[PDB]
Amino acid sequence: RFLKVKNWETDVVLTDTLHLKSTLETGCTEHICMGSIMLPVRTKDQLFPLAKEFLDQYYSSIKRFGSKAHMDRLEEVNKEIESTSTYQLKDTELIYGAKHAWRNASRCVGRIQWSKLQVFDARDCTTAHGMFNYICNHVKYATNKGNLRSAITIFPQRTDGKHDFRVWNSQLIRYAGYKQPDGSTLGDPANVQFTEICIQQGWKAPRGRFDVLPLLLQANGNDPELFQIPPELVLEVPIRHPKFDWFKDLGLKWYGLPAVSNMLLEIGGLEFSACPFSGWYMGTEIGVRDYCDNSRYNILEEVAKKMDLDMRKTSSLWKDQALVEINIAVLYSFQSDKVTIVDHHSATESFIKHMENEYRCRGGCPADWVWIVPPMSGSITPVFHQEMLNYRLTPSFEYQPDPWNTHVWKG
Amino acid sequence: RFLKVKNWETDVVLTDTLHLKSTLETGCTEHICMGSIMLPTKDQLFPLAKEFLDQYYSSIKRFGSKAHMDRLEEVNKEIESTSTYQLKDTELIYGAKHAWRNASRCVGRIQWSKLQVFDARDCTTAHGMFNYICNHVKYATNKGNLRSAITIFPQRTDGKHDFRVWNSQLIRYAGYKQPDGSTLGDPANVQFTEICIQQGWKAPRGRFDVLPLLLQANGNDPELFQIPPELVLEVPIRHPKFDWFKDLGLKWYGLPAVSNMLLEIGGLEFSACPFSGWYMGTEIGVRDYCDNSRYNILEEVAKKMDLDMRKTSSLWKDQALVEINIAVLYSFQSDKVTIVDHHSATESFIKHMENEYRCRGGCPADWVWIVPPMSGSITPVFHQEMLNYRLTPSFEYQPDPWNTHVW
Ligand code: HEM
Ligand code: HEM
Ligand SMILES: Cc1cc(N)nc(C[C@@H]2CNC[C@@H]2OCCCCCc2cc(F)cc(Cl)c2)c1
Ligand SMILES: Cc1cc(N)nc(C[C@@H]2CNC[C@@H]2OCCCCCc2cc(F)cc(Cl)c2)c1
Ligand SMILES: C[C@H](O)[C@H](O)[C@H]1CNc2nc(N)[nH]c(=O)c2N1
Ligand SMILES: C[C@H](O)[C@H](O)[C@H]1CNc2nc(N)[nH]c(=O)c2N1
Ligand SMILES: [Zn+2]
Repeated sequence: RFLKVKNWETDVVLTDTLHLKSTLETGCTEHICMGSIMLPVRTKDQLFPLAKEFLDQYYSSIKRFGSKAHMDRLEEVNKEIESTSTYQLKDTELIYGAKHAWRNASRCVGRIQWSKLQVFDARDCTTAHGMFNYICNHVKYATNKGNLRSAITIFPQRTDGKHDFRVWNSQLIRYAGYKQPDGSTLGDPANVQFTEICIQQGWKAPRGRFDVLPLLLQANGNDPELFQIPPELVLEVPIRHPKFDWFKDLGLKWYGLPAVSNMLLEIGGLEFSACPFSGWYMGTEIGVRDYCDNSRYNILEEVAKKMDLDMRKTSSLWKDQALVEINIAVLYSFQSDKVTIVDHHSATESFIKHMENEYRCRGGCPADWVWIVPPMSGSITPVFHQEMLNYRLTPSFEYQPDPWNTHVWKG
Repeated sequence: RFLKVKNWETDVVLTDTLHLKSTLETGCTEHICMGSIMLPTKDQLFPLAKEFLDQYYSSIKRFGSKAHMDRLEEVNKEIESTSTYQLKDTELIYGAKHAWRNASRCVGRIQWSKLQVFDARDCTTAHGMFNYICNHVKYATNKGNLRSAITIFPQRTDGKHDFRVWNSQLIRYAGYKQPDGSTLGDPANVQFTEICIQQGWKAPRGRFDVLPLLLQANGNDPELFQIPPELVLEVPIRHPKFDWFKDLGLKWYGLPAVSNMLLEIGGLEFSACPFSGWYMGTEIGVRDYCDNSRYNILEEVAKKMDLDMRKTSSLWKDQALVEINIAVLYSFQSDKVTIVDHHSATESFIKHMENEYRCRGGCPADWVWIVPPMSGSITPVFHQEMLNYRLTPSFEYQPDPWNTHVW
């Protein structure tokens, strides 16, 4: 079958055949679309088909499909599964796997970069201290003094789901949030519950507005342990504005390195429950979401006061006006300090070129429009006008529940 | 089978059951989501009729009554004999209001129950259509204090006697291709403007030429009519701070009036049913003014603002976009033409979703269309999960008439 997508701005029509390789379910049916719902221990039986499917893909990609080396590797994996109940990826398969989970991430606007991903194999890791060390190295390598490089660190796969490696942090670097007795929040409201957990585990919290949280690390199904990332490893940018001299005195800063650590990487049926990855920021993620969401730092009012905008009616568009200035400030600040960042115009434009190339060379590019379109100035970015097909390819990154809800405590 | 939607800014969880009454197909499957695709007999008619009448009699608290059963029989009789049926006025009013209520792409639905319905089922000619449409325009405009209205022309019969308004909106600006290579006026309307010219319209060939109405009755060839200029309320666009803004020569019309959709009530098809409300500001300022395919004026404004257009990262587009939208809102308000901003509309839509979940068990919503084309995440709809599904009565897109019409 063939599915067409149209760009309403350019009239360019594309043809998807890749959706025919999709197997995982979307959440949608013929009667309901769940496109804006945020969220719409294996047995030997199902595993070899997942392995076979993955290895067939890997071997096609290297132009060795049906080779003796392909057949022997199939055979070798087959045996390993019935004997040990699982199997181990070769380094080459792992690298290919992690690259393709990124390539296949339909919510990711930055995928033009997918082939340039530094893979750190951490499958020999055994303890939380071991994990701490791997993560420091990842952070120093990725940061590269502001010339950010994409990377992923891959800890041992799930075995019986009783011995999982997990990073409890949602990102490697994030600020504490503290709910005050008067119901206000100090620091980042998104991180209050995680902060409380750190505190309970024995973290001594400075109680400021931009305290970098400690890593809470679980190895081998064991209870998690606290570690402080060396501060010299955490690159931060103070936020100022090119024209507005009072902007600096808001006291804002942000970290350079966005590093998602709470997702699950699936490759050939195997589950890597600790696979922290990192790239670099698109400015709106900080300027729109982190600073301007009502549930986050919520700084719109203060910025608009200082600009002396007419705040008496929403129709002055004071919020819109302030939002732009904050985002200019974030891009200005990062660029002045030589920390990699991309603006939402440049990123969406690169994404459309990537998407077109993927259609031509791959036969499709699953994309989730709800996530791809930036959270400001949507329709003046070319993605807004681009029709997209969303489907699930493996290898893949998947959401997993927070570990403090599932973890069996040992003490 | 019972489904929850969460608002991630407020943690409010709502439970949707209304979806089980969904009937038509979304485009999506378990394997593929088509959320962002713009367009994804006697036997057939009786179930559709019955489904509607049952919902109508339920709403008036008379389900399974003498009057309910009597009507089901009456309509059944009429279909068996004539192969169609006629709606009572009351049914027609309720049906139209519900087509609006069910419109999953419409942010303005808190208003759904205040809709003036103009029954034009007695209309027979294009001149009559013109009369009805002028009356709708004048009523709806109300000298700038806009009132929602729909005018409903006769229903489809055998399908070769369709009433159609060929225009996409009742009021829209012409678009002309120039020897220059560029486009003068609204590039969205080039094709339609050609059909008007090639039907005989004397085009002023200006930047803001109000198009003639092109009206089709009883499946006949369509005819041209100029809407009395004094009925077309327009707004000159100026900025509260920028003196120079007005010298761009920008204007827009006050009345948004969709005229190319099909109203389906109880299986019956109303192929000519223009309806109108009032604007949310972004529709003019973001889409009409700044779309690359539309009037595309960001470059011009940014220049007058003397912004740094060297690099995308100065956010000069975003700066200019905000000011264009400030100018749109200020102008409409200064000339007292009803308009709503995206903050106020989306805030009203969330209160309306809540009412609909409480009072009806759901509200079908298409997040891709509901979230405004600027400043998405600082409006509350951005953080609101929505379930999209198709309920009847409904408004549906229909092919452009020129492609279909037997000429
Ligand atoms: C190199 C620069 C990158 C940029 C600019 C970028 C951009 C983004 C943005 C803006 C989002 C949505 C975030 C949000 O608004 O909440 C996102 C999502 C995502 N990206 Fe990227 N990305 C980059 C690199 C990567 C890398 C290296 C990976 C993994 C190898 C990755 C995988 C993902 C995944 C799995 C999501 C969905 C996250 C979720 O569901 O929470 N991206 N990307
Ligand atoms: C009262 C003020 C109203 C407001 C502020 C409003 C707002 C909007 C907006 C912003 C859109 C998307 C427009 C676009 O981006 O193209 C829309 C779509 C729509 N609205 Fe409304 N609306 C109003 C009244 C009405 C009325 C009176 C009806 C019908 C009786 C209606 C039915 C529809 C339909 C069917 C769509 C989808 C049109 C399509 O699919 O192209 N609306 N609404
Ligand atoms: C409930 C839920 C499901 C899901 N799949 N993801 C989430 C994550 C939520 C979605 N927005 C805020 C939070 O995202 C933070 C992690 C995603 C950051 C991805 C990202 C990576 C990168 F390298 C650069 C940039 Cl600009 C962004 C939540
Ligand atoms: C191919 C296609 C399908 C479809 N369903 N709608 C369309 C209409 C195109 C899509 N974007 C702009 C254009 O819509 C304009 C007409 C709808 C305006 C609805 C509207 C009514 C109103 F009363 C107030 C406001 Cl702010 C907006 C095209
Ligand atoms: C309910 C809705 O799906 C949700 O708020 C989404 C919308 N789009 C998004 N897009 C991105 N990139 N990140 C997000 O967190 C969200 N949130
Ligand atoms: C490709 C995508 O479906 C298309 O551009 C949509 C996106 N959202 C929209 N939203 C509204 N309100 N109006 C539109 O015309 C569109 N266009
Ligand atoms: Zn869907």
